[PDB]
Amino acid sequence: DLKLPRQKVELVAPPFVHAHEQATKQGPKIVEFKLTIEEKKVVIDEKGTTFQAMTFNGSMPGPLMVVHEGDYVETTLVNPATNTMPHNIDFHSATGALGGGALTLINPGEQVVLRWKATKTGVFVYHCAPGGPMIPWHVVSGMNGAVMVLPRDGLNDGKGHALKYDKVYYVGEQDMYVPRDEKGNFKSYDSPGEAFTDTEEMMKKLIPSHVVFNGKVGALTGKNALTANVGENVLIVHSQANRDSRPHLIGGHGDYVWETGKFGNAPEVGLETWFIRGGSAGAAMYKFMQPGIYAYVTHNLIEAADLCATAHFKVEGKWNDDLMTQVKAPAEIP
Amino acid sequence: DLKLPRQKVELVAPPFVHAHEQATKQGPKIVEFKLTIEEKKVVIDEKGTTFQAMTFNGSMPGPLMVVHEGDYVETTLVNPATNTMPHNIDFHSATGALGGGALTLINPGEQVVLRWKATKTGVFVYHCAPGGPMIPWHVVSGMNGAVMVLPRDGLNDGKGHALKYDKVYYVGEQDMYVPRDEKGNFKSYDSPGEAFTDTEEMMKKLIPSHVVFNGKVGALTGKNALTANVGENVLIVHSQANRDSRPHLIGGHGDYVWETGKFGNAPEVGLETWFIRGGSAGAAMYKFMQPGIYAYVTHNLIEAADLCATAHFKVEGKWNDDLMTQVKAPAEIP
Amino acid sequence: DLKLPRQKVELVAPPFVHAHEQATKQGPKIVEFKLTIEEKKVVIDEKGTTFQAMTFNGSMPGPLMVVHEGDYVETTLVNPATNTMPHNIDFHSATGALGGGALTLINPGEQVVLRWKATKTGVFVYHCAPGGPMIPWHVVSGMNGAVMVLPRDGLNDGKGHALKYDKVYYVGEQDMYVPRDEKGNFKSYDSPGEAFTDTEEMMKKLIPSHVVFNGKVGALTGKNALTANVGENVLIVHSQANRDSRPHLIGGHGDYVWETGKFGNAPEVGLETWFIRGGSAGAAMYKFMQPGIYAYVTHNLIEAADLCATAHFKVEGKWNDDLMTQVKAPAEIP
Ligand SMILES: OC[C@H]1O[C@@](CO)(O[C@H]2O[C@H](CO)[C@@H](O)[C@H](O)[C@H]2O)[C@@H](O)[C@@H]1O
Ligand SMILES: OC[C@H]1O[C@@](CO)(O[C@H]2O[C@H](CO)[C@@H](O)[C@H](O)[C@H]2O)[C@@H](O)[C@@H]1O
Ligand SMILES: OC[C@H]1O[C@@](CO)(O[C@H]2O[C@H](CO)[C@@H](O)[C@H](O)[C@H]2O)[C@@H](O)[C@@H]1O
Ligand SMILES: O=N[O-]
Ligand SMILES: O=N[O-]
Ligand SMILES: O=N[O-]
Ligand SMILES: [Cu+2]
Ligand SMILES: [Cu+2]
Ligand SMILES: [Cu+2]
Ligand SMILES: [Cu+2]
Ligand SMILES: [Cu+2]
Ligand SMILES: [Cu+2]
Repeated sequence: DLKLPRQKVELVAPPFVHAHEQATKQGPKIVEFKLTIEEKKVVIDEKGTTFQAMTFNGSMPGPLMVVHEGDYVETTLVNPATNTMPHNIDFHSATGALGGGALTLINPGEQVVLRWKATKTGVFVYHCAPGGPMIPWHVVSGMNGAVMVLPRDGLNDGKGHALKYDKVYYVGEQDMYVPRDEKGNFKSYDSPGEAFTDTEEMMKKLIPSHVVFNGKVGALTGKNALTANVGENVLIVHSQANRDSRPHLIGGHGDYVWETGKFGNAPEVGLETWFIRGGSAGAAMYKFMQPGIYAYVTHNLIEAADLCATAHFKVEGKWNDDLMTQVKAPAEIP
Repeated sequence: DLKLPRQKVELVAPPFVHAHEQATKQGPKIVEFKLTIEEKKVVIDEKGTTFQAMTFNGSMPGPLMVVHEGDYVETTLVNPATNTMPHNIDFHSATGALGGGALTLINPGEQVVLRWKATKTGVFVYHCAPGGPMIPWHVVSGMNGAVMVLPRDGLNDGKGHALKYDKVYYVGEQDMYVPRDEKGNFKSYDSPGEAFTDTEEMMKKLIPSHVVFNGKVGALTGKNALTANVGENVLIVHSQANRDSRPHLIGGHGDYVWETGKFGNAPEVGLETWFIRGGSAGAAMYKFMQPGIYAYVTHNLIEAADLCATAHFKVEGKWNDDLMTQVKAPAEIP
Repeated sequence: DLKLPRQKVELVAPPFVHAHEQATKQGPKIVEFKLTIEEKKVVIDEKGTTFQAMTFNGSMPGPLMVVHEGDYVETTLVNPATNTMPHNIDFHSATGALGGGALTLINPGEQVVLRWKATKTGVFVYHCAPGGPMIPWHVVSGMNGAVMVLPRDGLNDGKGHALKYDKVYYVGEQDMYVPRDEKGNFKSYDSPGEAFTDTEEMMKKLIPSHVVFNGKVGALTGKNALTANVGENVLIVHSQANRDSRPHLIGGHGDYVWETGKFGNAPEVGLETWFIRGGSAGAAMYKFMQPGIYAYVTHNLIEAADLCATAHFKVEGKWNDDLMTQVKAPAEIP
């Protein structure tokens, strides 16, 4: 009865984002996505700690979905019979029925199809929300992601100038609550159900054991470092479904930042550190001016260095000695 | 010596707000309020946990006081002889003498009358502040509320368009610190004085046992759900006197949000989640587009689902299938 | 090879700031600063608790450095042979090499000279960042400060009006993690190295034992209270290198606030409480309207009253009874 063109999207695993246009001359479409729920035991640190994860599409965070204002987003959610619990999905971008949660509850072996219209621009969290105490548990187990709703004319700086990014990365931050046993070692469990009681007691004390980007300590380092070149404008979309974060690009800045993540508001300029409110996504863009390694962290440094929340960028290009120079290398005090 | 008309206001218990005009053609007046302090033992959860509360007017939060810019606010504070401690009041809206705290200290059996001029627009916290370690203790025991200072021309969106609300609710969030005994059960006490030592040890660890709206788990649910109709513009004023909050309307948005709560600043538009800094009030307005149940939470979901911080709205009207529709109900995976 | 005038600055201990111009007709210069690292055991509370501090120039926070946009900042960092650890410096104001950290690592007995161009206006954190788990440890041990980069035309309100301050204070907030022994008393250590293991276990639980301004409970009270007069416009620069803060002037307001601390963005007006994101500095200006004592706190009141985070201002001048008056002094309830 809704007669618009349909467009399928192939989702990609974070931190990458599926191909999309920024400004577009296409009119509204129905954009179709499929998410499949996967419950699974995963390793979250280099010491081999395990965790009962629950995920959209097998990843933490779930994939970024990108559409334009006025599109209709049609999502098929699938809960395979290999899963043990009911799940649903709530989009913060959507209007009514608890963001879709009241219409998408599915047992193992079931699927559902929800359509919502993208009336509000920005980046938005989506997450599972099955009811009661299950809501935080599914979220901190990894069932969250984000959706970016672009203006049809693309991003602007609030003073009439277009802002175009050369690439976009999605960094999903996850607070994790892994109980310890009497000796002080992290416990492992055979099922999410068995993890539940001990995990809930710890959750209610509000202190995470780990805070990670892309699901694991070191996920966005080494071979999997983010990349750019001097002169490239990079958009970083950052979500946190449950707890605040304070992103910071070490050696860089946020040239244009939407910290509340909504493109109806002009961005702030020239930030050192920005703030992502728990239950929200934000976006920052930076044009790289210098080559080398940058670290992207939450600037609670204990969380960054000791609990897992650090990514790297490797940037290629030519060093600018006007911006920064070692005048005198380390030497003995005269 | 100040010769203006006087107007008495009858305060009402939150989440309701006393009757007031938005835009007004009245000039400045002296607006007169009375607050009576009540210390009392209250039940804060459905398991029957008790708490030594200290309150303005018998409620947590204290009532919302509404005036216009340039009014003089004259408050009579009364500390009846049935109370055991000295109290005072500090308004964040007021200028000088620690917001009035240095002029309003009263023992049981005493009253005081303070007048302050409302020179700054917005929503503002008020709270008891008797001195030293007593300050946090009285605040987290429930002695806080808010005052809304409207522009004489009412609210605007910062682009010259009037914003008028059809109704306003006041949601006061309270972090509570209830000690546990050796077995792990919540302790009960005979007086606020006796609760003091154990409560202070726990407070300094910074983790609340409960986080509640309107004084109790479930206070704004069931028969006491907030209400609206499709098409109504509702203002939600949210205060937190001690600890940050991240309000979120599940299934809705903040169409216009003053997250720092001050109407000299234009509102932000189209937010999913906003942030109320500890020691502040903010305000968000939303026009309901869909009927059904909405939940208003802090989007730390552990706090929302497990520690008490969830309210409901029941919205009447007609479902809009253009905004959202279940394309295919839950069914077996083909 | 860079041929500009050189200007030496003599740094002063916080909360004071070295002499500088707001608006200037000078062109770019190379401004030269020297920081000397001092590791030392210090007393942080009135009960005599000690702490293994690590500092720039012997103070917590390190001194505020003030320059103008387009200046080149040339810093000599000195790590004397009396220190035990390597140190470096990272400026959030600077571009490349992890803010300078990758170019400034020095062992005891060494110095280094870094130059960076001040391309972004605002207030910015600087801090030590030696690598890995050392990063949070050096920061929460006291190795942080701030640098203010002014526009050449001085500050403005975003509507074309100049904002000039009559004085500026720098308040550095420090979260400290002091372990307790079995009896429940704070432990003392002989070296930062020996403090490391116990301090790290406590840090990772994320709850500070103390939160202080200027290095010590009560540092900015009594004889060392901040001062102003009625009619004076005072700028307060506030930094927090690791953990969020929510500054509030009790009895006053923030007339003009840059809470993200960056002068490319217009200030917000008329705030009660503002928010400093961990890893950032912000700035607020207020014109005092009333004499007397004001307290400047973080409005987590437990932190303010019980953990150390309270400063005082003593303001001289004439009381304005129009703004506030005690109509009726405390008296028996009729
Ligand atoms: O960046 C958004 C900000 O820019 C303004 C102009 O100052 O409006 C621009 O962006 C709007 C939303 O994308 C466009 O609809 C408008 O046409 C464009 O000028 C502000 O209104 C807005 O807050
Ligand atoms: O919403 C406040 C915001 O709007 C502006 C206009 O952009 O001013 C409007 O609101 C002021 C405060 O209410 C009024 O005094 C003014 O007349 C009206 O245009 C901004 O100045 C202000 O930040
Ligand atoms: O306060 C900064 C804010 O003011 C505006 C004008 O609204 O620009 C002013 O400040 C700029 C940065 O200092 C100046 O370069 C400009 O000349 C001056 O009008 C905004 O553009 C800015 O966000
Ligand atoms: O070893 N169990 O707590
Ligand atoms: O039972 N008292 O801790
Ligand atoms: O007394 N040592 O924990
Ligand atoms: Cu789920
Ligand atoms: Cu949500
Ligand atoms: Cu009191
Ligand atoms: Cu206060
Ligand atoms: Cu160091
Ligand atoms: Cu840093």
